Amino acid sequence: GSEGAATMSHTILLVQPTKRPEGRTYADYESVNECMEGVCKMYEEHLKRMNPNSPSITYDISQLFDFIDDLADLSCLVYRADTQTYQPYNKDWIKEKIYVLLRRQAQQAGK
Repeated sequence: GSEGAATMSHTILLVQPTKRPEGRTYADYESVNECMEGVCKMYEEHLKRMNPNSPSITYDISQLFDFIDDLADLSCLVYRADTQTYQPYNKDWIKEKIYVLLRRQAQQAGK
C-alpha cells in the first residue's frame, strides 16, 4: 500500500552503430541515469558472455566507451521542464553521465 508522490522527466535513449535504419532503436526512461543505464548495459551484456562468473561484472569505465566510438553516433534527449523541450546531446555527454551513473550507483553518499 502507501502512496506518496514523485515526478520525473521523460528521457530517450537511442543507439546508432552504422548509418542504416536497421539496427537503430530508441527507448524511454524516467530518470537520466536510467537512460544511460541502457547504454552501459550494452557493454555489460557484451561482457557477461565474456565473463560468466561475473556476478556483477567489472571493467574499466573507459574501456566501455571504447565501444561507444565504434558506433556511428550516440545521442540522448533530455527533457527540461524549464521549457519542456528535448535537447539532442552527443555521446560524450552520455559517456559522461554513464560514468557518473556508476558513481552514484555505487555509494557516493546515499541519502
